[PDB]
Amino acid sequence: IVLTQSPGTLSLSPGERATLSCRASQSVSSSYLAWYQQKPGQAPRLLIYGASSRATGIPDRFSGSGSGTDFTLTISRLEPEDFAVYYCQQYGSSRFTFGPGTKVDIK
Repeated sequence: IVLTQSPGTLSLSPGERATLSCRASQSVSSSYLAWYQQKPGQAPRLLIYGASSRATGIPDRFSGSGSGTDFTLTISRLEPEDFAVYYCQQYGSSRFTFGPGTKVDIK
């Protein structure tokens, strides 16, 4: 399974909504699709698992949706601490690969 992500880079202001896409080349088994946030100098932190479950402690402004091959991460109202690179990962089959990332930068 190959994951692609779009956009590549997106610059927004605090308070704006970000809509991030992840597309899988084949259906993802059981909706085992996760999303991570990586801030500079840190390991990625899990935001969403099973396509639409928020991980423990993750605020409700992050939302994951989708099934099959098309997945979306929405950040409803960006806070300054949300500017980072966001990755999807499929863990339903084969090598558990990552998408190439979407950089969400401050406008």
